[PDB]
Amino acid sequence: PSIVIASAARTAVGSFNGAFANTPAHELGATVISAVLERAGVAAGEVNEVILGQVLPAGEGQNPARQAAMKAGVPQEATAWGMNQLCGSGLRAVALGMQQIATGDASIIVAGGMESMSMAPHCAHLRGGVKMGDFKMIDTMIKDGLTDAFYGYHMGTTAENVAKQWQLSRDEQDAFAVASYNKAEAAQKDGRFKDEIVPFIVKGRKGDITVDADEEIRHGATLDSMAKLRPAFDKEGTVTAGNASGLNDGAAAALLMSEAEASRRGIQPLGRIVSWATVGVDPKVMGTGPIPASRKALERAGWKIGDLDLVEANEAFAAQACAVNKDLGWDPSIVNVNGGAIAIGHPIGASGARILNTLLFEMKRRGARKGLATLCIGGGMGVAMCIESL
Amino acid sequence: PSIVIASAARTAVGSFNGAFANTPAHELGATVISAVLERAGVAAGEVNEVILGQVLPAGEGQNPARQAAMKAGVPQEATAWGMNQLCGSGLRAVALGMQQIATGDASIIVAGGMESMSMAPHCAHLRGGVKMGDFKMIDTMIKDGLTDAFYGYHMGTTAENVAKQWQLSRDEQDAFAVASYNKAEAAQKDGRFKDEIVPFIVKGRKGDITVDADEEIRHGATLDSMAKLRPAFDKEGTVTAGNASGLNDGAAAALLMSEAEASRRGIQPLGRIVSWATVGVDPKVMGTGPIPASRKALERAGWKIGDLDLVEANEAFAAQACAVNKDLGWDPSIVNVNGGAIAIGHPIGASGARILNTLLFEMKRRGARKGLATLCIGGGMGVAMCIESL
Amino acid sequence: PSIVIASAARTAVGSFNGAFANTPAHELGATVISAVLERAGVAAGEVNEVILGQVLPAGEGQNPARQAAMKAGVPQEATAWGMNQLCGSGLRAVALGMQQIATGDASIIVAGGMESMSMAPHCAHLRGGVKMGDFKMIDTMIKDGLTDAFYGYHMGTTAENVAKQWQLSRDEQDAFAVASYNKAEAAQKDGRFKDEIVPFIVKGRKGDITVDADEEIRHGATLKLRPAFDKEGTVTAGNASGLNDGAAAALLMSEAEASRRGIQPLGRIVSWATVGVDPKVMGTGPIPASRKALERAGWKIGDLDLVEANEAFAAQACAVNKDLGWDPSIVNVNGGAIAIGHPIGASGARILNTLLFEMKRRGARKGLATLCIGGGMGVAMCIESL
Amino acid sequence: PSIVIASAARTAVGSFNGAFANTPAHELGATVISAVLERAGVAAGEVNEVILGQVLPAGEGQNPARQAAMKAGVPQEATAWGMNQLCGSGLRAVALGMQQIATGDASIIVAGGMESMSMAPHCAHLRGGVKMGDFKMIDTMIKDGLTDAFYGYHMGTTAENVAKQWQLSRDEQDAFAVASYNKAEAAQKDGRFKDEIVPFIVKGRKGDITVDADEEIRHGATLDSMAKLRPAFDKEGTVTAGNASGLNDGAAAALLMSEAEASRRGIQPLGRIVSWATVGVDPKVMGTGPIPASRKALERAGWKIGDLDLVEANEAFAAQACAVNKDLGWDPSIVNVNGGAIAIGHPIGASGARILNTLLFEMKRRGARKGLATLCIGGGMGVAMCIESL
Ligand SMILES: CC(C)(COP(=O)(O)OP(=O)(O)OC[C@H]1O[C@@H](n2cnc3c(N)ncnc32)[C@H](O)[C@@H]1OP(=O)(O)O)[C@@H](O)C(=O)NCCC(=O)NCCS
Ligand SMILES: CC(C)(COP(=O)(O)OP(=O)(O)OC[C@H]1O[C@@H](n2cnc3c(N)ncnc32)[C@H](O)[C@@H]1OP(=O)(O)O)[C@@H](O)C(=O)NCCC(=O)NCCS
Ligand SMILES: CC(C)(COP(=O)(O)OP(=O)(O)OC[C@H]1O[C@@H](n2cnc3c(N)ncnc32)[C@H](O)[C@@H]1OP(=O)(O)O)[C@@H](O)C(=O)NCCC(=O)NCCS
Ligand SMILES: CC(C)(COP(=O)(O)OP(=O)(O)OC[C@H]1O[C@@H](n2cnc3c(N)ncnc32)[C@H](O)[C@@H]1OP(=O)(O)O)[C@@H](O)C(=O)NCCC(=O)NCCS
Ligand SMILES: [Rb+]
Ligand SMILES: [Rb+]
Ligand SMILES: [Rb+]
Ligand SMILES: [Rb+]
Repeated sequence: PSIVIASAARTAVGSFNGAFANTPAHELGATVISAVLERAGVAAGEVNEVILGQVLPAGEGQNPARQAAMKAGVPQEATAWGMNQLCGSGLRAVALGMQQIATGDASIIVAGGMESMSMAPHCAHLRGGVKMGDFKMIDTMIKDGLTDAFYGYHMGTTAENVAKQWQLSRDEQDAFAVASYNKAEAAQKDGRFKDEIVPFIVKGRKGDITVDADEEIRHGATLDSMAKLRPAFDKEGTVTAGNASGLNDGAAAALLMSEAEASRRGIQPLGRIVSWATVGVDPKVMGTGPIPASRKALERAGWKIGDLDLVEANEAFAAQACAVNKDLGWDPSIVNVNGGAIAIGHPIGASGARILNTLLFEMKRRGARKGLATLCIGGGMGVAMCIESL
Repeated sequence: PSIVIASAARTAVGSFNGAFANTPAHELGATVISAVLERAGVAAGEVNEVILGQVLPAGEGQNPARQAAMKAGVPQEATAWGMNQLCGSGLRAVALGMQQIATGDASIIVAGGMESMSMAPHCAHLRGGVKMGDFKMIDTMIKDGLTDAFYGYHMGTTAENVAKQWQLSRDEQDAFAVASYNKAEAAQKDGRFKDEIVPFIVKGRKGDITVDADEEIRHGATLDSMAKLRPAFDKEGTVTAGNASGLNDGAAAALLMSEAEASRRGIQPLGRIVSWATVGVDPKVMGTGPIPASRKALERAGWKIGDLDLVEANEAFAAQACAVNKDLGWDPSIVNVNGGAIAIGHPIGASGARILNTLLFEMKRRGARKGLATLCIGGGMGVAMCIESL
Repeated sequence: PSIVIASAARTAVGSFNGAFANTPAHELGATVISAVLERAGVAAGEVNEVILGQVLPAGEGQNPARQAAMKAGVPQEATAWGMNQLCGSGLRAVALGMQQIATGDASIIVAGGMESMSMAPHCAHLRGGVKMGDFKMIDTMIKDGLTDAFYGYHMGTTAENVAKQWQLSRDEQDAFAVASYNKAEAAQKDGRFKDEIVPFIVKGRKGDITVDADEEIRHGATLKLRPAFDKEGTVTAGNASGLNDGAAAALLMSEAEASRRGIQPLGRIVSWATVGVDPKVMGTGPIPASRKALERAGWKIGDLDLVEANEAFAAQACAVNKDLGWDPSIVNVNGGAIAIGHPIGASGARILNTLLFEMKRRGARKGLATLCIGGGMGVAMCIESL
Repeated sequence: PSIVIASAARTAVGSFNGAFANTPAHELGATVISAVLERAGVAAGEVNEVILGQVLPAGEGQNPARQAAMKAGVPQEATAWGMNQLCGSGLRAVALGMQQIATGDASIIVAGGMESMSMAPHCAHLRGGVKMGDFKMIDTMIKDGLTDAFYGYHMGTTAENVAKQWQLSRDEQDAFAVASYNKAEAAQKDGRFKDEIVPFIVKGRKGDITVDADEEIRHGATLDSMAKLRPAFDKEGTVTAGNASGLNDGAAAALLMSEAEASRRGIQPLGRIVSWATVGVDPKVMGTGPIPASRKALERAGWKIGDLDLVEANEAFAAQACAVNKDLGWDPSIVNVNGGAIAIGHPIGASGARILNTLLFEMKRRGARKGLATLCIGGGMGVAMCIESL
């Protein structure tokens, strides 16, 4: 059976300790679940299961995916669960929801991801007791999200490894980053993010605040201020806070059903999932994950790289993003036409579904037929998905 | 395509802060991954993906499922990810791994679960700063594992709700718990756990320690000491520490492949996955999850309840376990013939695959044809899987 | 032997998480120690001992009094130690330094107090291990500084007991606070705090900042705030002292020693006293302590020309004034802790500086300083001009 | 006026996380306060002030000295306060209480020290907020008690500096420690600690426990077992866990009054405080503190070193104790005749009064006329007091 994406929605991507500084992840997820239901004309009582990727759920309670579905109005008869493949979680959950319908075990799936890096707590194992001496309170965002478990350094250090191998200069990475800011600022000014974004109401005591714009997009990002920044990981390196994605909060999801099911409801799907793939790479060069993952997804779809009309390649770092574009060789003018994670933000568990939303709504906006979304994953992995319009 | 379980293995279930008090979950997972590979004659270089359920991964680093695969020797080209459906995670990962082969996106999967509740840390959100006054260090095991997010009380309170609706006396729950201990002690004395258990070597500085026996199994559990215990949740209730499953550590997994693949390798599979199902219920009575989940799994398999030769129903609490048996009405003599989680232990993220091991190895020793494994899930959910012998 | 205060100095009182938000207490203390030494023309090598009161030293390292003396330049030959009598520590340390010279065990003492409530950490006992369940990270500032150990409620609740027993209305307590703000705001405009205050340089990365003015003084305090302790009480954030940082000290020596060095002392310690009261009604401590100090000095209440009574709460300050009956026009003529601030370990020496420098500015002969202490205690000291 | 010690008492010195593992310091102090009142026949209503040294009071509430006095029965009219001169606090509080009566501001003083190093908490400044990254939970016992504030290393490192200056071999320091253990073990067997020790009732839930014996006293400390221990501070040093004092809990105090007051009450004082002194030294060699302090104290008393009949020199480290004995040149057979802090323990805030108790009761037991007690203080200080029997 062919699985189509009947509808999709995402929240604005908030800055670290910014708009969503005190908003739990499942509250963002519930808003996205309700949005994809309204946009498709599907009631909450029809959803069979909710699959939400999430990397940092510590302290949010039992199964935040279940919390997001219940708050969105999904009945207790349905099920919900979370999964963690780091940065590719938001997109892998869509593939997993697609398989639930392919194997005949479900009919309607809400799949996506949600992440609140601001709400990540500090933790320490204290059951055995600290008999004597100091101990460390560990930042779960750094430890469980952004630090390689095999070599011990940050994900920006792996980007330094890619930067050294593909011989990408500091100027080339800054030029890529500046281009990402300008494309995102132009798209936001033209309102090209309005369709995918569902407004989120930050319920406050002093007054409610409606967040409907990605607050990481900077206006007037100059190349001179980008080249004045010091390297953020290697003191004699090339990756800085400017040419790297930041820490962000947000949620995104899609409504999944069979093509025949959408046809029975008179729904015009955003696209048809034709293939997907996930491949592992060396954890040292985790940013190269999209390279074998995209080729495997295109091979499963029977497509050549030139067949793609639009591409969404997540920009974890400027060094890894340039390497993926150079290795695969696709036309850069069709890759991230509205900017990328360097300017929009990188909410780990939701970025996979975030770029899926951006990919789906731009394919609809310009009539693209074949699209591809891909991300790199910490620990040395990549995930890719091919979408075709109906 | 038909998916069979080529092999399975589990660690001994360790007591809270006991043998595995300082052992990370992925170290337990790595031992199980290597075991199912040896027991099936499959090399680590052949594994496509590792899917491990885990509820409490805080503080263990990026994607502990990837850490278990790397330590077990699975190459970097493969992928790995974790997922969280609370107590049903260990069994749901097996269903998810089966779907990876059903949809043709993988050939060999190592699926299961791992959990180290002893290593669960205390956490607190400290980014905004505690300007004044005391604040709470939250136990992630209680918050993220054992507390309902909608009503705020422990899972033992939900067992009180089931006990009240089904009119289950304290004596009936104690009689069930004592029966669970006696069956487990007899099985352990007869060596019926020897095949499924792979020994785990607790690497210590003052000598290594080999753990190969479930250390929660009590020898000579009397009814008088069970009826003298005070209620552990409601001070005028019926659920106690004796008639309820404890806090435990452990890991379990299974190797999945198509029936044609296993036949090509001369493997005699432990069983064939014929169906699976997951259903949601009211979070107040989350212990009733196995009732609609088992009925849906049997309906998808085309089986009647009487067709089952062996049943493994997880004993989260004596009150919920008695209600599932009374409602479904299957012969209690074929349900948990070697005891259950009340005596063996309940490592949440791994219990789903744990009872699958007990089901698979008991089906083989007594020649059972049709089996079923099922668990209840916090938040009001259940999961069930039907297995048929080859 | 007669003990005189050869010189005195204090830092500006900083607001909670304000100017001294990241300044350790001993760094403020070191500046005060060096100040009282320069103002008297006495070298650091002549100081025998440094006695500094401090209530919240957790996390600052071994003996912060030793750290303050060494950083100020006091040589290793001298000794240093801290003491804790809560809000009376700053003044009790001066009496203790007076006894060191009276008993012939020392010649020159630098005594005072220092407190950094902003730098107070959160703590929890974790050696035995938390096997299961949540535990509390305890605010040491509240627990060890502002919470009664016998009845478990905040110090603002104890002020409600005093307010209820003495029948002090909300308007009467607020009127006292407004009068305290007006006297303090007026004194800072007239520059009457400039002599006693020694500037402190907050060493910063993006540039140094010199703090020389009490930043808690409110401009335009008008006569709406909700009660901060009792849901139906009278003590509010306005009629109560806040949380602050600061340090203050004095230089001690015999009167014959000061004459041999050509020093003109700010005053002479003639007597001192400390008495305890019921912890339920703390804040009445200055009443028996001042009477005992005046009795030891051979003075009547009318003999006092100037009085410094610490204003922990508006309710406790009114009770002390009503019971003792001294002229309110000579009590806290430049404001009090309600407007200036309340650095616990340093408040005792803070009002001593204000008392000494105002007696000198208007030629007062006899003065008295007194404070209330948590747990039901009071401390008082009588000062006479030369 | 002449100030005499009318009575004295101390608790047993408990091991780190041992008998007094969960006993607050003021509870140990209250027992000692009540003891010195009963042993002298003085009512609590006559005590003017209570002066208790304490180094680690974090988390115990407002003024633990006030808490100890109130719980002991001292009325609210009296006053109480604590002081901190590190390891010399217990003895300095006695000198401070002596000055209160000498200056005519008090008549009866209870002075001493109390310390619960087991109850010391871990702390961290969290008001400004930890925006990102790990932070350290600081052990207040190590930071505020055992770490030099000017050079940053432990007090055992300062003992290494003293050992190098006086050229003290590992064998000489171990031989000193062995002699300290043998003297303490013999005294405890002979009951020479019975008079000074007041039993403490550890109020427990499963039953009360009476602690009346120093639990650090080791039986049969040999030089062969002492030479197998590794150095505890310097990897190529000489100070080990065996030849150094440990971490302990305990309390001790003495009742102070004028000599004429004791005569009016028919009280026979344990001794008369004739002089005291405190001098500072280089913090690098803080162990030499007792040398100028004892010489200054003897000079103030008009005594020669040979006039002393009994000496109590606190054994912070075996290296520091040997240097003090060599410099002063007094007969080693009269120094710590019942053992020292190496075997008995070192409760920081109470050690000053602890060794004072041992000196007073041994001077009474053998009829010694002139005695001296001295300790070294972190940060480079020493304190000494001369006692004469009546
Ligand atoms: C790169 C990173 C360390 C930066 O966070 P940071 O250390 O707190 O540094 P900041 O974000 O506060 O920015 C630092 C400075 O650069 C400036 N700056 C940042 N981005 C800029 C830009 N795009 N243009 C111009 N100036 C910029 C900021 O204003 C700031 O100025 P300041 O020094 O006066 O404070 C953090 O965002 C990060 O870890 N990113 C990696 C995320 C990741 O690994 N995701 C997974 C990938 S698979
Ligand atoms: C029930 C629970 C609260 C117990 O907490 P606990 O107090 O730490 O349990 P403990 O065994 O450590 O202490 C219980 C007491 O009863 C006794 N006891 C326990 N089991 C006993 C038995 N089977 N027979 C006789 N006595 C027993 C213990 O020895 C102890 O007495 P003690 O103080 O002398 O040691 C905890 O195990 C729990 O939360 N279980 C929930 C599991 C769960 O929610 N699973 C998921 C559901 S979907
Ligand atoms: C003030 C205190 C009571 C806590 O109150 P808080 O609300 O938690 O913190 P603050 O009151 O300082 O915050 C300032 C607020 O007061 C208001 N406020 C206080 N005094 C005011 C005044 N005199 N005029 C106008 N506004 C005033 C400010 O506008 C501000 O409003 P906000 O609540 O919206 O922020 C705190 O200072 C305290 O605990 N003091 C105890 C004193 C003590 O124990 N001393 C020891 C000796 S016994
Ligand atoms: C020295 C110090 C670090 C101890 O290190 P420690 O390892 O934590 O002490 P421990 O008892 O836990 O370990 C000591 C080991 O040696 C053994 N040991 C100790 N003393 C021994 C002795 N006297 N004879 C034989 N064996 C001995 C212990 O049994 C233990 O064996 P283990 O390996 O099973 O633990 C600590 O006691 C210390 O810091 N002391 C200084 C206190 C201080 O500074 N006071 C201030 C004075 S100014
Ligand atoms: Rb950026
Ligand atoms: Rb049990
Ligand atoms: Rb105020
Ligand atoms: Rb020792």
